[PDB]
Amino acid sequence: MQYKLILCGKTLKGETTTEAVDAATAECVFKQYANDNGVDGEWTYDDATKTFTVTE
Amino acid sequence: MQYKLILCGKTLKGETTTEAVDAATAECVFKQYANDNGVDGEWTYDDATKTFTVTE
Ligand SMILES: *SCC1=CC(C)(C)N(O)C1(C)C
Ligand SMILES: *SCC1=CC(C)(C)N(O)C1(C)C
Ligand SMILES: *SCC1=CC(C)(C)N(O)C1(C)C
Repeated sequence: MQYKLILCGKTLKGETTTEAVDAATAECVFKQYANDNGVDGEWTYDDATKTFTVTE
Repeated sequence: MQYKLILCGKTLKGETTTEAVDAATAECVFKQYANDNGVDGEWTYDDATKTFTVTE
């Protein structure tokens, strides 16, 4: 059988902040910013640093 | 409160193939190839396409 290996890396596209009353509201704002820009992706949220990442 | 959003992308750094009796052998082979090339990362496997990915 033939098997394939893809080697992949991660790259930084961008960084932004926003003011929101809570993390849930910030997530909806950021999902809009990232997804009206058409790119559904993988989300993380770290509450200690109030930071979301999206990998799209 | 201030929230941050880091936007990430994916990069294709390489691709190889190998011939093997089964997926478990292919994985060992590919891990050797990765380790020889100082590629360290997270592994996935998609049986439908017989493709491993390693993301660094
Ligand atoms: S390069 C990362 C990657 C590999 C594959 C499984 C083909 N993918 O769908 C993505 C883009 C996640
Ligand atoms: S944006 C790609 C990326 C994700 C994370 C794991 C947060 N990183 O440290 C980098 C900047 C490599
Ligand atoms: S030999 C391929 C392999 C590597 C490691 C991650 C140590 N494994 O558990 C297997 C045997 C799948």
